Amino acid sequence: MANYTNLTQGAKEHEEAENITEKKPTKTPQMGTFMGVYLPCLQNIFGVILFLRLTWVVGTAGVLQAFAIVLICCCCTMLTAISMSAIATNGVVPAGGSYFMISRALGPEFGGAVGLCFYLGTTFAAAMYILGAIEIFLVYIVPRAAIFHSDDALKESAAMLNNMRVYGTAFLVLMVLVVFIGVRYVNKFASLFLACVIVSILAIYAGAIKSSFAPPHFPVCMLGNRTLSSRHIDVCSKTKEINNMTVPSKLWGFFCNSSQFFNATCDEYFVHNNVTSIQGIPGLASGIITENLWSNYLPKGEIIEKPSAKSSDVLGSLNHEYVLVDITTSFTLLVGIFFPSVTGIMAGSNRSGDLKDAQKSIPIGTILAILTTSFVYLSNVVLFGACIEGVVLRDKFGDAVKGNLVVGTLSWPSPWVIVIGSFFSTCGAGLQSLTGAPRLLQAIAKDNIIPFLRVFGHSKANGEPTWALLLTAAIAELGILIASLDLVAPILSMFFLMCYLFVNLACALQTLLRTPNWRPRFRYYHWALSFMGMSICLALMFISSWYYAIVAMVIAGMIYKYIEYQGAEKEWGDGIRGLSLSAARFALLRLEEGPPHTKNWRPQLLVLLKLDEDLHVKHPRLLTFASQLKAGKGLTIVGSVIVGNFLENYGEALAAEQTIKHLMEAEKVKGFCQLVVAAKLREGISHLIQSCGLGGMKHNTVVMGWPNGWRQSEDARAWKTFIGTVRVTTAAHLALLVAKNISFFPSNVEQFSEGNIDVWWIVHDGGMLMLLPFLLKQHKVWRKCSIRIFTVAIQMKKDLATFLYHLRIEAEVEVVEMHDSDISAYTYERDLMMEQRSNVRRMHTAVKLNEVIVNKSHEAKLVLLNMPGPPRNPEGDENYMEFLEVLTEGLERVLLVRGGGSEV
Amino acid sequence: MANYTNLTQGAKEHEEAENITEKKPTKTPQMGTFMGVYLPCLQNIFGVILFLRLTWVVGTAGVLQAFAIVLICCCCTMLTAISMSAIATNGVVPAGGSYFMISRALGPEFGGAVGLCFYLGTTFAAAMYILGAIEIFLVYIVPRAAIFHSDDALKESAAMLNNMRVYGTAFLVLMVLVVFIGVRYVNKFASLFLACVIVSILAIYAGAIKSSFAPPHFPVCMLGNRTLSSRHIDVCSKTKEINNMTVPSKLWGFFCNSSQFFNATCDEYFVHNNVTSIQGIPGLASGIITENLWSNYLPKGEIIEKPSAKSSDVLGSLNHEYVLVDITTSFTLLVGIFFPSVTGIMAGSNRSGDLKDAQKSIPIGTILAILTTSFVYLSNVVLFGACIEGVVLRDKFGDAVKGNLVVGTLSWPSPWVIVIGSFFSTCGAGLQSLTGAPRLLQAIAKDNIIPFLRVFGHSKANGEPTWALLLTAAIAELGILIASLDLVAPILSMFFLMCYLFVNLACALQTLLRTPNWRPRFRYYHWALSFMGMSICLALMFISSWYYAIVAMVIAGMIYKYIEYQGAEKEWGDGIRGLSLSAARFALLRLEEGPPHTKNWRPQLLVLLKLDEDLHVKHPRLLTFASQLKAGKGLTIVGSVIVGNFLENYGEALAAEQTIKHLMEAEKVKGFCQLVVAAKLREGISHLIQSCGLGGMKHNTVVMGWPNGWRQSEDARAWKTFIGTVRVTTAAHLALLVAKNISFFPSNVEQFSEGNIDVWWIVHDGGMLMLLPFLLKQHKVWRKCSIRIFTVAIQMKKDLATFLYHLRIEAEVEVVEMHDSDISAYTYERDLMMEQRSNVRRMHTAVKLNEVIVNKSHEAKLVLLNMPGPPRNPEGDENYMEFLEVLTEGLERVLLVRGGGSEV
Ligand SMILES: *[C@@H]1O[C@H](CO)[C@@H](O[C@@H]2O[C@H](CO)[C@@H](O[C@@H]3O[C@H](CO)[C@@H](O)[C@H](O)[C@@H]3O)[C@H](O)[C@H]2NC(C)=O)[C@H](O)[C@H]1NC(C)=O
Ligand SMILES: *[C@@H]1O[C@H](CO)[C@@H](O[C@@H]2O[C@H](CO)[C@@H](O[C@@H]3O[C@H](CO)[C@@H](O)[C@H](O)[C@@H]3O)[C@H](O)[C@H]2NC(C)=O)[C@H](O)[C@H]1NC(C)=O
Ligand SMILES: *[C@@H]1O[C@H](CO)[C@@H](O)[C@H](O)[C@H]1NC(C)=O
Ligand SMILES: *[C@@H]1O[C@H](CO)[C@@H](O)[C@H](O)[C@H]1NC(C)=O
Repeated sequence: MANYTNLTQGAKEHEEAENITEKKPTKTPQMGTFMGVYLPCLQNIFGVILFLRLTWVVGTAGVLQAFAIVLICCCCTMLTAISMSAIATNGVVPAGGSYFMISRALGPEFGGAVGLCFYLGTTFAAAMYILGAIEIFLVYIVPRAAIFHSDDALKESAAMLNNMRVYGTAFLVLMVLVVFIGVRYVNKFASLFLACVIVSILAIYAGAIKSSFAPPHFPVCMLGNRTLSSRHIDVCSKTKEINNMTVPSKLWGFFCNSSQFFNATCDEYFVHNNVTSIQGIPGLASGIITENLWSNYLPKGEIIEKPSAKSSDVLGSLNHEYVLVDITTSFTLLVGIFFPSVTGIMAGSNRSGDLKDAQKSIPIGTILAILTTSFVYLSNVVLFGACIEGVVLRDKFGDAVKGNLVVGTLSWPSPWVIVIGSFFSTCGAGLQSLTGAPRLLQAIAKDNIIPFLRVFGHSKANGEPTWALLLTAAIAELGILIASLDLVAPILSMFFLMCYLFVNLACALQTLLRTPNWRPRFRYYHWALSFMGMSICLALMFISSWYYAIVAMVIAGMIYKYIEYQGAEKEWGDGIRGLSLSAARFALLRLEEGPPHTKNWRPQLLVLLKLDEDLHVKHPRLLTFASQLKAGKGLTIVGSVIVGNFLENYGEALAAEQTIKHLMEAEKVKGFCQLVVAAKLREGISHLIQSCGLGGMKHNTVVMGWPNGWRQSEDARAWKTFIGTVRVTTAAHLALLVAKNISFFPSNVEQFSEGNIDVWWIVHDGGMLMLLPFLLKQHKVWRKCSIRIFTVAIQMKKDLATFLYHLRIEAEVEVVEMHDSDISAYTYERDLMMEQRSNVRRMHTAVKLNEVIVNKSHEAKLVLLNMPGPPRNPEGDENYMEFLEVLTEGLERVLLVRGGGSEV
Repeated sequence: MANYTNLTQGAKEHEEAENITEKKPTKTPQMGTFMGVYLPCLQNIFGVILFLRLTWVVGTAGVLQAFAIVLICCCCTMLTAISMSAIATNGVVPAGGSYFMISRALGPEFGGAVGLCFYLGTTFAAAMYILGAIEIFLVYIVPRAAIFHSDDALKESAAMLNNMRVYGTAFLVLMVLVVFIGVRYVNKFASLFLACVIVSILAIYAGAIKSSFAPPHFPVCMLGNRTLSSRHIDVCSKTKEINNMTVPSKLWGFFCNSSQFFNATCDEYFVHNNVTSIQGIPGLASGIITENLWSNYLPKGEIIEKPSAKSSDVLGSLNHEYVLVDITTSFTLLVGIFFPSVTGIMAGSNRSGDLKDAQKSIPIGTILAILTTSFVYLSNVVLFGACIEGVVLRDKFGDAVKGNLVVGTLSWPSPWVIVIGSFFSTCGAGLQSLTGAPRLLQAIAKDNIIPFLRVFGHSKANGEPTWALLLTAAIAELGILIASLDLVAPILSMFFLMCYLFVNLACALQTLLRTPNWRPRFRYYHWALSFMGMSICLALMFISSWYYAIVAMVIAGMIYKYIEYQGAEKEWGDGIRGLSLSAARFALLRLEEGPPHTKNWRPQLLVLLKLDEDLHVKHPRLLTFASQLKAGKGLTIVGSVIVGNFLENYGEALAAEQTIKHLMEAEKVKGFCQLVVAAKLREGISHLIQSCGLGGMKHNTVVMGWPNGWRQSEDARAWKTFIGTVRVTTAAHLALLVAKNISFFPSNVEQFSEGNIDVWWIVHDGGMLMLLPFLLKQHKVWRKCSIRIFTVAIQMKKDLATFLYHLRIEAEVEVVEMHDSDISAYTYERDLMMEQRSNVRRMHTAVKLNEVIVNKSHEAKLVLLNMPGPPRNPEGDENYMEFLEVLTEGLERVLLVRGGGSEV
């Protein structure tokens, strides 16, 4: 015993859940995977197409191409089920419908785009289902009752369209009144609607099976190879004997105007050929499948011809009774006419609030429902191919079979069971889609995702959409005005296809780009599956209509970008400013949840500009050289400290910030400026070195200016601060670039005709040292210079040579033998590193280093040079600075470099 | 006297310019707008289509639809000229070709996408132009010389294709050898090629004019309304009298097999109708334009019928001599066949290195060239409509006119002038495109934008592309294998259309999004123009072929995203990490060049977390409340200071940073963490408050915890620091949120059943105070509470009421009259503000504020409360803290708020 429903859950349920945040009522509706996602998805996938148009599709396509159609459609919907299940497992499943899951998983932008595309899909589905109920009622149930009587022969077809427009509008107003007053009854009878569907399908299968031994007696009159309609004919014989008199039969009256055979003038085809009774449903074992295994695709108005029976060759006798192809078919038309029979998988998660284990019921339930419906469709394709005549199939309005539903002829009890089950099922699906479209519309309105839809957020006392439903009815009316399933189906399919394409693309993107909170806990979901689904039914969209597809893509893109703009203006306060703000924040967040290191090391600079007492940059060359080093790409944070109290220097801080920004723009530096007003310059710099940049956009190198004239100045703070900064950089594990004689560094406008960047590779930290000159040579200033590596001190050397080879930029390496004592400070530091994982000697060896370095590189344009670490005791800081100063004595332009990190 | 060229400038020139950075040789090639951009664009727009296919297009389309075609094509190319001129004016114009301008203006990603799409365009253009030269040579000049002789009747069509494949491949190998050896000769004779084009067009116009009084004698034999071919017939008469004997004419031999009229069996149409000589070129004043003003669009193999002459009605006599429609035409086919006649506008800026005033010559020159060619095409459409028979036009191979070029019949001297001018012009355009395609390819390779194309960067001694040209020849070969202009033209047009679509879309985007360095200094460029162009010829792309267009879009999208990925990996060092890094940097940069303020104010928080001596967050509730306030969206920077020396606390800093990150993730705070190891907690906080965040992603509110137990602690630093931070926030012009009793703030899991957020709006800073509660109520925790504004102190009040109404969230405002003395500290501060633009009294009035505030709001869940500024003298800091403490004495949870900024 159960009272379940297949409808959706809109804002009313999501709100109930959110309020229930802070139960016995909830526990009772809890439903297992079967009755919670299998049956809702099954009842919503089985639409009207399977009946009113599957026989026609099989016939006009040939079992092979019909199999291809059903398989392609089922493939898009299955890959979308896998992607939607990936969405279902990821994170908590909201209590609302599938829209809320998709929204909370893909962000409001995709949520709103998918919501509106799926909503237009559902409205045009209410239109197609009402058209189908009207077509079944009007063509098969009560043909006599029509608003417009059949007039002449040319207009009779138009009269049917008018009959459908008027009847469909009346029926749509009825369905809207029903959903508005008494949707509870729809919930109550969803089970009866599913019963009708399943009884109908079992009747189809029972008929197909019974058709093996005892097939039914539905014969078709056929004149030669020209199929005749049997709506008015009684006997498939030229002369109908009456009262022992061979009076001519009515068909004579329909091909000959005498009607008394008194020297009757019968047309050509009638006199030559013969009328025959062809069994319309041969046995399943009869083997007709071999006959109808091939496409027909006859254009509009062509007579339907069985290519089996005999025939004369005369032509010209065009007649009304000849059953005609009612639409110019094609493959791309058949896929569109058939696709709205696989839509409805989002209904699998339309009942997610009333579930027990959502992430477990929804994926399995949805995929099993799609497997069931795909098997039903792919099996019925073959059964129709192998049980129905290849001519009764192409009859799209049950002509030639006395006006019975084509699939109806295959049933155990009678075609009536199917002709009524399809009518009740199709009106039930119409009611379902007139409840599912406005609930989704009020959920998109209540989310305030899109502003102008705010009017439709208004709900009834019970939380029913009063003003969303009216718009849904208006759009369904616009649909019904095209009173033909064959023309509404491409539009419906295009909207649902856009919904499925976005659901597959958002998943593929969020899996590739490592979007935060994208944890698809599914045992079989791989982004290639969602991508293959997106591709399959992008192709499906375009195949069915290349102009409708572009219109849908542009509509969805505009809704998406407009939702993004409104979200920006909502959270940041401005439209485009806030849009870029959100882009930056989202990129940085995505940047956080990832491996901290990078497979390659690239210097992201923090230029430490020193501000004089006039608050002017004491070294613009720092910026010039930073621009040359980064070449306008990458991250360059220009930091500077203003000594003083912040409470009274805010104006100065703003002025100096504008100054530094103008200087950066003048030196073609693309980057950011940050000023810290600090009480102590050393502490200000120690805070800039470790705090610049938003998390994930940190620097990794600190570019400093050498403290020129340290000995001359009486104050010892200037030289002692540089060492303090060096220690801070080393402790923070950042690279260090101490530029010396920076006043002589070349400007952005001048160039070097010829020169040598003399990188000195010493025992360790070879990665940064080698990488620098090439980044410099990539700039126009240092473009025309050569590179010479004067190595002083096996496996690492070989690795370096290989890395240079990969670099592909010409560089010559020379190894100069040096006494260990001369390089003692280096070897000492290296030993300290290996174990981790004097002054007179240091100076007397630094002068040897001077001898070699000047003798080899005196005339270089830029001498890179590895650094030794600062002393452990801060007492030998003077000795350390003297060591550096002598080590660099006599060189024109030195870039002291210290790795101090895992640089690769 | 001048020796100019119309070719492009590749890497060789761009490199020369860059080297010349640091002249007499350059000055001599300087060329004015006319000979620099007008004539190159004019010589490259006038292709083969105008001749070999314009007459056919006019005929098979009708002057009206042909006018529509030419106008739509010219409209896309004109809007693209406007967008390309906007690119040309913006910034310095590089010396290379149009590729370099487009690259430096739209970034390397669009540069490479446009480069490759335009390159495939140019290669398939070399294929079409070689096919055209072969078709002209083979069909009109020397029909007798063909590799394959006519095969039967129907096959003869296939034989022509083989004749074209073999001749075209031979000609393509010739053109490749010519461009490889002696491109200088191509530069020398570009002027002769332009001469041929212009002489040909003036000959067309002179013929059209001469056709007013004296039209030429090109008659056409027509049998009834069936046009006959005249390649073999001599007299348009059934019987050709020979030697005074009325012997039957050859056409008798082509419709009757007797050939001697001895009881000849002539077919039906021949015996009934009559052969007539219809003047093929009636006068311009004859008025035939009224006849050919309508489309024909006859499908393949249909006989071309003049709907003017008399005719019998018998049918069946299918014959070889009946001129047939050679391709199943349609509008969408004609637009594709005609579009490669408007392409070539990027050649306007193919000579930008040798210009005087680039930003002035290129826009005017290009637009004038497009106006000239559009006028020539739109004028020739009408002239062909009004001068050529409506049957000679639909003849696509000069049949029925004795095998002469259709447009050739309209010329002053003879059709020979045009038939040779078109051949020389088309081989010249083939040479041009086999020099323009490989130059562009080596420029895309040398830029190292795309890695795998690196092989093609290899150049000859002079800087000619040795290995790019071979690939261009291979792709042109693949094109020639489809030996028909009518089938190569859609592919060429699709590639060039993709190039133009990207050139229009990049401009529209960079204008809307305010991309840095996008200064379009043009007097008429508006992004709506570029957008309209993008839309027009996106429609053109899809119209011509919906599957080729998707293939082109996907190819261009993949090249674009792959270039973006390679740039990320190049500059940042990682692929996806670096990709997000570049996205963030670009967003922040774009964010810098904009108005600093925002039309709306939204709190971007800096949570100041206090770290205890155990290095644990002393107040997680700060984070919880920050999460509730921002609701997971926006910017939240969690800053904290570790007291100590950074040189030895790096490990602790990393540990505490991980701790704070885990806490943030536990409290659902999405944001970033920054630790500053400082010598003094107060100075560390003063540096965090002013330095957090990358420029443009700054905070604007500082969220602090109240210094609980300030009086109990003997140390006065704890209470004095809070005031110092308040002063720093106020001076920095940031908002301030002092949370008091923060240990009692509700957690993210619990909720409030019912409660009142009692915002106290006091004299000023009403914007932040009102905005806060609504952001709080937007969270599930504070969702179920109400809001009560207890205003204490006209126009501003009305503005506040209106703002509350806009907010749309229910709130009740109560104004309580209070004595000015009680609010003295507030009124005093307000007066200080108005002028800019005791303690016993303060305490005795704070207790009155206590009386009122507790009597009204004692049981509130959260009391917001405006703050007075800190005292000017730092001596009264104890009095200020006592004032605050009493003012908040007895309230459960207080959020002291201070605006101190231009909050709106
Ligand atoms: C149903 O019967 C009609 C009556 O003959 C068929 O019409 C004619 O069918 C032939 C195929 O048998 C069509 O092609 C013809 O083929 C012969 C084979 O040699 C060829 O000699 C003819 O020139 C022609 O190509 C023919 O077009 C068609 N119509 C006429 C006016 O003859 C009809 O095809 C039959 N239906 C099916 C499905 O076969
Ligand atoms: C060139 O001459 C031929 C020879 O008659 C034309 O063929 C026939 O042209 C008529 C139009 O006059 C086509 O339509 C017919 O119209 C009459 C008008 O009453 C109608 O009674 C017929 O039933 C038919 O609809 C006809 O299809 C066409 N072919 C045959 C076999 O008759 C041809 O149209 C002429 N070309 C042009 C451009 O007019
Ligand atoms: C029509 O029927 C007669 C006798 O039943 C038969 O002889 C004739 O061949 C038939 N014609 C065709 C086209 O089958
Ligand atoms: C053919 O020509 C004869 C005499 O010139 C004329 O009488 C007849 O009407 C013509 N037939 C047609 C169809 O014009």
